[PDB]
Amino acid sequence: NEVTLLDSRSVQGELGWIASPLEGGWEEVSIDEKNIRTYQVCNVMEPSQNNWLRTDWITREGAQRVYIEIKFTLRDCNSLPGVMGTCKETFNLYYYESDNDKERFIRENQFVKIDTIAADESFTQVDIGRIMKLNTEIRDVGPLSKKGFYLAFQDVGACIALVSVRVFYK
Repeated sequence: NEVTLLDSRSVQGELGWIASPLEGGWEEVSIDEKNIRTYQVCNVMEPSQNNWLRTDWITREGAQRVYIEIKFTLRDCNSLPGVMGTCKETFNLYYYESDNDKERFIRENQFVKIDTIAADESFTQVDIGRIMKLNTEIRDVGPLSKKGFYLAFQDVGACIALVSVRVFYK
């Protein structure tokens, strides 16, 4: 059934993921023995956030339709002390087709939006851990035509940890 083109969890060395801004936005965060890589961002105080993070080049292997499965956790705005009218609880998924497996720089506006993505469950001040709150959202993208493509995630003001990104086709 499912042929995996990408699996963030199982990546050996560096992910090679680009982050715009390079600092202060999407940061790689590790947390190991009996208790792991994650990308996070939590500028729920700051106004007009626009933090992107994009994968490296993903071949599509001649598949007309590929799926994107993301697992992530996210902190209930109600539970972040100090938060104003700025804090969000969703984040955006984008994609960009291309044949250039070695693209130099992809402006934000070159990407197509796939969906806004929301948490079925969120963290609070009560939680101590809680894989029970590990969200898993799956999206797919329509008639593909180039050799491969770049996924992208756009935080607009939430407190989020991406836990796993996996791209496959059926």
